[PDB]
Formats: sequence, C-alpha cells, structure tokens
Amino acid sequence: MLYLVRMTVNLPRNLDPREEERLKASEKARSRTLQEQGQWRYLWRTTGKYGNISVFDVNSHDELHEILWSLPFFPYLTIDVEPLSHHPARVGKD
Amino acid sequence: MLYLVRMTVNLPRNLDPREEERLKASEKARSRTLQEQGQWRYLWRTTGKYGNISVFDVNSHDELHEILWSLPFFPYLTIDVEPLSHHPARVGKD
Amino acid sequence: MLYLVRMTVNLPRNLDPREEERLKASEKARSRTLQEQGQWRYLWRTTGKYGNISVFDVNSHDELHEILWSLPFFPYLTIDVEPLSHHPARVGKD
Amino acid sequence: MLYLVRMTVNLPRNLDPREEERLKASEKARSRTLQEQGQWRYLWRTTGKYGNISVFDVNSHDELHEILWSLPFFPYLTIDVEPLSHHPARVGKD
Amino acid sequence: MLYLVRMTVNLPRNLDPREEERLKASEKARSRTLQEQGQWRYLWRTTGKYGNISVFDVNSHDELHEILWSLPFFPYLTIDVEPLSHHPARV
Amino acid sequence: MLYLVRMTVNLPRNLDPREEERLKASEKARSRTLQEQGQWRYLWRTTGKYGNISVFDVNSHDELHEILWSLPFFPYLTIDVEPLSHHPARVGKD
Amino acid sequence: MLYLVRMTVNLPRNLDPREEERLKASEKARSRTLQEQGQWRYLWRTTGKYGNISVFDVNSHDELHEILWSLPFFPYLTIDVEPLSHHPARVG
Amino acid sequence: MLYLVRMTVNLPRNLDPREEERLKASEKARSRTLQEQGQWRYLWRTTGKYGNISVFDVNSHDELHEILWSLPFFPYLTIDVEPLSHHPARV
Amino acid sequence: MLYLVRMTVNLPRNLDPREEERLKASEKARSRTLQEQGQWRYLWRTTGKYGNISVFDVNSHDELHEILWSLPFFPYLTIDVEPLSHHPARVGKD
Amino acid sequence: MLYLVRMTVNLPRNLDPREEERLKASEKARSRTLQEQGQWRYLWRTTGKYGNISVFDVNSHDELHEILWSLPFFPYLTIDVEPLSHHPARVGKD
Ligand SMILES: [Cl-]
Ligand SMILES: [Cl-]
Ligand SMILES: [Cl-]
Ligand SMILES: [Cl-]
Ligand SMILES: [Cl-]
Ligand SMILES: [Cl-]
Ligand SMILES: [Cl-]
Ligand SMILES: [Cl-]
Ligand SMILES: [Cl-]
Ligand SMILES: [Cl-]
Ligand SMILES: [Cl-]
Ligand SMILES: [Cl-]
Ligand SMILES: [Cl-]
Ligand SMILES: [Cl-]
Ligand SMILES: [Mg+2]
Ligand SMILES: [Mg+2]
Ligand SMILES: [Mg+2]
Repeated sequence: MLYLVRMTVNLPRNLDPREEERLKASEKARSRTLQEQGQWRYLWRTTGKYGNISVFDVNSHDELHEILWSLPFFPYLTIDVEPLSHHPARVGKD
Repeated sequence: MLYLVRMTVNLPRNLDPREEERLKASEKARSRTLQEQGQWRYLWRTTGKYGNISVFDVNSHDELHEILWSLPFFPYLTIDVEPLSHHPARVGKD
Repeated sequence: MLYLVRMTVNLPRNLDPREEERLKASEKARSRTLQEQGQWRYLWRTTGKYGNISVFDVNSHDELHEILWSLPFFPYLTIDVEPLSHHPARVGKD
Repeated sequence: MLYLVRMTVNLPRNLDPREEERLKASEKARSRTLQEQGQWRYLWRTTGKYGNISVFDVNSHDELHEILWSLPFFPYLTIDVEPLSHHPARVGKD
Repeated sequence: MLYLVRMTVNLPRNLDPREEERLKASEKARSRTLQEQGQWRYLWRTTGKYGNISVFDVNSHDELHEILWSLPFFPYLTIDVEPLSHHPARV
Repeated sequence: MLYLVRMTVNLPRNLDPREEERLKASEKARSRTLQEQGQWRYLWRTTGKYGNISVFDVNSHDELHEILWSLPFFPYLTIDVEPLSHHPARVGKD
Repeated sequence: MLYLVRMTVNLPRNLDPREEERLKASEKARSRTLQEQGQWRYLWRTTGKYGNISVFDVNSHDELHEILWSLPFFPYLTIDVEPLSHHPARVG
Repeated sequence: MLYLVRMTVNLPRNLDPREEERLKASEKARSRTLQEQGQWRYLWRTTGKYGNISVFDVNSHDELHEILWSLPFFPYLTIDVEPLSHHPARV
Repeated sequence: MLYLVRMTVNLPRNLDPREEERLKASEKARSRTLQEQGQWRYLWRTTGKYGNISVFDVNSHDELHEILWSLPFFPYLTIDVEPLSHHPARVGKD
Repeated sequence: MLYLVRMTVNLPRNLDPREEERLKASEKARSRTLQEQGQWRYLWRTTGKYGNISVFDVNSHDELHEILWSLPFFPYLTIDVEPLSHHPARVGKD
C-alpha cells in the first residue's frame, strides 16, 4: 500500500553540535536501509526546504508507524501521512 | 524536472449527463497520452476523494502550465503545484 | 487495518423531496450492509451536525476508496481519511 | 455518553531521562485502569505521530475533564474533545 | 450538562418571502419554548452578525443533537458545539 | 456590556513549585474578586483543557483591558475577545 | 467605545440594475448620516477591494449592532468586529 | 498615504528587568516622536492583547519601512501592513 | 512605488459567449495600455492557474485602487495587494 | 524558469553584534553575486518586515534549491517557492 508522507525537520538550535552530527549520520544510514529494502520507495526534497516529501510502500499502517517512529529524526519531525489509492486512469504500475 | 501536483475535481451539478460522461472519457484519454509519453510520471487517487496526486516530469514551468490548461477537466480543477528537488540521501533514481 | 473517517453531508437545497427520501433510504441500506459485513466497524453522529465519524476496517486503501466512492451520498460528502495504528497501551479490542 | 478525543504529546527535550521513563510508565498504568474500567472505551495510535485518537464513555463533561486533567501526560498534551451521538443508521455497538 | 454552541445563519436569497416570514416565526417560537423549559440556557447575538452564541443545558449529547436538528433553521445553520465543564474557581 | 472571552493558559515549565502555587493562588483570588463584584459574570472550564470560556460584564473596552491585564495569569494567556449583543429572541437573563 | 470594523461587499450578480443603484444610493446616504454624527468615525477602502475598513465610535455593543444591521448593504456584507482600547503610549 | 498596521509584541522572557524597562521606555519615546511629527497618525490597543492597531501617514513604502525598522521593539514584533485608499463615501 | 498584486479570475459560467469574448478582449487591451505606460511593471501567470501575479508601479494607493477598479475583469477577481520597498542589497533595477 | 520566492528572516536572538554584522555582510555579498550572474533576477523588501520577495531565473529546481541552501541566512529563513509562467498578455520583459 502506498502513502504520501511529508516530513518537516526542526532540529533544536541548542542541540549539541556533536550529537547533531551523530543524529544526521544515523538518519542517513536508516533511510538508506529503508530505500534499499523498498519500504521507502521515493524520497524527494521540496525545493527551498529542509526535510522531505516521500512515498512509502508498506503492508500496513502499523508497519509505517513503526518505521517512522524508528527514525533518528522522529523527535524533531512534523509528519503528515496521506494514503494513496490506485487511480483508474493510471497507465502502468501504481 | 519533477513537480508534485494535487488536483481536486468539482464538476458542475448542472452538467448534462451526456456531456459529463464524454468529458470524463476525454480526460481519461488525455491523461493516458500524457502518461504514455512520460510527462505524467505518477498518478494516484486521493483515497476517499475525487482528485489526484501526481508527479509530472517536464522541462519547464510553461510546459507544465500548457499541459494542465489542456486538460478537459481544467475549468473544474483546483490545482496545487510544488517543485521537487533531489534529496541528498536518495538511494537510486529521483 | 483501520481508518478514522469523517463525513459531512451537503444535500442540494433543490433536491426533489421524493428523490431525497429515496437517496437517504439507499444510503442507510448501504451502510447497513457494510456494517454487517464488518468493513464499517464503528459509526457515530457528529453531535449538532449532519455527518458522521466512522472507523473503517479494510484490507487496503483501495478497498476503502471503492467503498466510499460507492456510497449513495458520495457526490454530496466532504470526507477526511486518517489511518489508525494499534496503540501499544491498548487494553481490549480495536 | 461518548466523546472523540484527540491527544498529541510533546514531552520537553530537557526532561530528565529518569523523570521521562517514570512518566511514561505512570501514563500507561493510568490508561490501563481507565480502559479496564470502561471509561476509556477505544484507544488508537495516530499513524506517524506521537498521539492518540480515543473514545471515552463517561457520565458527564465534568467526569471527562477530571480524567484528562489527571493523566500523567496532561501538562504535555494538546487535546481536542468532540461529543459523539448515536447514529440512527448504526447496526451494532457504539 | 452544559455546551457552548455557535450558530451562523445563511438563509437562501431565493427563499419565498412568505416562507421566510413563516420560518423566522417558527424558529423564534421554538427558541422561546426551549428557553422557557431551560434547555436553551443563554442566548446572545454576536455583535455585527446574524447568528447566535448560546449555552445549552441538557442531559446527554443525544438530547442536544435532537434539539438542534429540530430547529426550523437547522438546514441553514453552521453549528459549532463545545462541551463546558464546571470551573473550580467559579463563584 | 457583554464580552465572550476565551483564555488558554501556558505556564512556564521552569517555575519553582512555590512560585507556581502562589501564581495559581493569586489567580484564583483575583477571579473570585471579579466574580463577586459581577464583572466576571460567567466562568466555565473548557472540557479537557487548561483554560476558560467566560462572559465579562463591564462598562468599556478600556475597563475590560485593565481587568484582563490585571490577572496574575495574563503574561501566560492567549486571549480571544468577542463583543456580545442582546438577542431579540432572548427569554430570560443575559 | 471604539471598534475596528471590516466589511466586504458581495452584491448578487442577479440584482436588478435599478434596484442596485438605489441600494448603493441608500447605503451612501446612511453612511453619510453616521459619519456626520461621529458614530462612523473613520471610513477607508482597502486598496484593490470592494468594501471598507472602518472605526466606529459608539456607546455600546448593542448600539453598534443596530447600526450595522440597519445598513442597506447588511444582507450582502461579511463583517468582522474588533474592540479597540486606549493605548497608554498614545499622544493627543 | 495611509496604512493600517497591526503589531503584536513578543518580548524575550530572558530580558533583564532593567534592560526591559529601558527598552520599553525607548519604544514609548520613539512612538511619541513619530506621533508628534504626524507619521504615526492613530495608535490603539488591541483590547485584551499586547499589541497595537495603528494608522501611519507617510509619503512612500520605503519611508514606512524605515520607520518600522527603527522601532526599538522591531526584532520582537509581528507586523501586518495594509494600504488604505480614500473611500468615495467618506464625508 | 511598488506593489505585489495577485489576481485570481473567476468568470461566471453563464456569460453569453460574445460578451465573454468582448470582456477578454477589453481586459487584454487595458493591461496592454498599463504595461506600455509602465504602471503595470511586471506580469506573470502562476503555473497551473488562471490568474496573474504582478508588480505595479504607481504614485499612490489611490492610483493603484483606481487602476484595479478600472479593469474589465474587476468584478470577477480575487485580489491581494502588498507593498514592496527598495531592498538595500538590490543590484540592478526594481 | 522563473520562480517567485518569499523569504522571512528570523535571526537568533543570541547573535552578538559582530556575529550579526558579519552574517549580514556575507548574505549581502552572496546576493550580489547571484544578482550579477543573473540567477537572482528581482529582489524587493517586504515593507515593514525582515524579509524579501524575489524572482529567481534558473535552469532547474535543483539549481534553485542549491542556491537557496547556499545562502548565509538559510538556517534562519522561512521560504515559499512558486513557479511562474509566461503570461499571454505580457508586453515587456519577464
Ligand atoms: Cl529529511
Ligand atoms: Cl495496520
Ligand atoms: Cl482525477
Ligand atoms: Cl518556464
Ligand atoms: Cl451520515
Ligand atoms: Cl498517547
Ligand atoms: Cl439566531
Ligand atoms: Cl483558567
Ligand atoms: Cl463599502
Ligand atoms: Cl451592549
Ligand atoms: Cl504596542
Ligand atoms: Cl489574468
Ligand atoms: Cl493614497
Ligand atoms: Cl532579506
Ligand atoms: Mg454586481
Ligand atoms: Mg468560464
Ligand atoms: Mg494580504
């Protein structure tokens, strides 16, 4: 099942610069795994913005929740989740 | 380049049914052509709603504008256009 | 899996009263079938308003979409859909 | 009487880790008792968010207020409360 | 139980004038009985607006729903409902 | 003349317990005084929230501003003020 | 008592032309009176829009309400009302 | 030319008492000068809130900008600026 | 002085076709004159929309008001106006 | 490709005068270069606010994104990006 997921990142200014670097690296490694495995299907950045606009391909809401909750950035994210359906006019794969 | 495009459809209440069925057919035919040609890259239906969420891959704003203005549904659409950029953490193709 | 679904009903003021009564009877019959078959899991009235707050239990976004699209009231509904996940603190049935 | 209640949780970043862990266990024990007793009728996780959607079954607005005010998380919650009425098309339990 | 209820009225421009007079009289008669009985506890008009801001006192959500749905104006109202609780500092 | 006033409270997290309780005590005392004198005509708690919905009965906007300013909570309140007029269909007290 | 009042005007497209010119003349005459009295204290037009942004100067909310309800345009107006208080830094 | 200006004030919670005092004093002195000179034409308090609604009378957008930027409170203000035009019904 | 002006066009669906043609021709001729004279300094279309986003250069708010009020499309426009100032970092023309 | 870009600036309250002076200087120098090279086509101040309205002229969304990310002010900016198209009624340069 497909979901459109928007994430806005607000890392705190008083965040320790050294922890910030560890967080950033952990986040990148985690999104790599998830893209390689296919759950994180598309990953784009809205032009001019931090954060991402993505499509996830997972088999349940619970799975999507666990993936998002697991992200190192989660405590600093604002997330919007929108289910996507097959469009009858679609030519090719969803 | 990539654009995330949301469209919501509000067809007039007083549309003659013979016109409405042919308008829907022409819209579907036009989106088919655009998907086949590659400009309309992804097309999804907003779950529970008469609209679509799409990704267009076109070479200019003017090209996207002309494509949207061309749609049979255009006079009845509410459209939001968001430019998408490459995410540095992307694994694979944009 | 579960979805929280809000629906608000806006029937046209010019609706033939006989057609309005037929439409309402059709809507009520359709929601009965969907509740008996288990997809329409919970159904409440929004106090003071002509609408409902519901919980649907289906196997895909597409299933939910087809169900909502099929409702006799669909052309007159404003619908919001939100996925729900199992809460780790839940004691009892979902 | 039933109420739909949305809660979003924003724990302070400067929360002492032992304070936080015990706050989390206290919250879970409290929601457990309220669910066992029936006042907290349904509880779901908002997919992708630190929060919940709940249905409470209590005898008065005052009873609901006291329950919410008493939750360990209350000082860190954003709460929305909406009364629910019995829907005439309901087949099955509320 | 108390509820704060806001109502905004939008009567259609194409309402038959006689029908509009009758509707207004029916609405006023209905709010009169509900206020006399106590369920419609307070009724104010928002300054500058064709609406009301009210407090209802009823025994359940279902009772309030039936009362609101019963109003002659219901098809033309935008309604917001908010539960009110006793304030511990109330004197 | 009558005003509907909504207040939401956001106390600082960094208050010593003694200063927090003193603040809450001063607030309660101030609201008691205004209620006894009649300027604070009605006072209700928003179910599930730390705030109030109130009706003030005062002789000028200037008087209302000074009253609201004078509340110990003022520096921590979000306030909305709405003038109320006598309703021609009213039967009973304002 | 001072109030900041915003009004946006939406006349029906199907208004009889004669009736519409009459309504406009009645509105202008009514605002003239209220301005002469000082109750409609300031009257401006938001640049680019059909309506007004105004300050009213009246004794009570109820008086303001009757004034607004009285306007020939009232059925076609969207109105926002905000109370204004004396500012301690005001000079004059 | 006239402008309707809304200002909402959010002073830092960490300001020194003495420093905040001086800052408020500087703000009040600046608004006094601007009102005496006529550029700050009207100044009202938004009832119940720490803000103001103002009308400015200046000769260009650039002049208004320089005036607002100069306010001691500027870093702590949220400002909305609306150009006002002469109303044909103004007496 | 300069103003950013956004305009969205909503022509009635019940316009006689000749009237609509004349209206469009009149609008285009009026915007031509204003651009040639310099009051309408810049004119762009928001991609995907029937409107424009423009910069006007006029000597007063009243002058802008009269120009906008003059437009044949005025009754069908939603307009937003915001003042622009010379930016101290600008290199090149305004 | 033209883009309309709004930026609002929120500099940290704790920057000392020399930090602030240097950051502003760096931002000004960066915008100078971008204007000289033609990517930053128009630049105006938002009257009464610490911000700007700009028109950028670049060959891809990614080019704009890298330019915005490169600004000294970027961590402190709120940015909105809107694609612009050529308007059929335009007389003059874009
Ligand atoms: Cl990200
Ligand atoms: Cl699930
Ligand atoms: Cl579609
Ligand atoms: Cl282009
Ligand atoms: Cl329903
Ligand atoms: Cl929770
Ligand atoms: Cl009413
Ligand atoms: Cl309170
Ligand atoms: Cl007007
Ligand atoms: Cl009054
Ligand atoms: Cl102020
Ligand atoms: Cl246009
Ligand atoms: Cl002017
Ligand atoms: Cl800037
Ligand atoms: Mg007209
Ligand atoms: Mg048309
Ligand atoms: Mg604006």
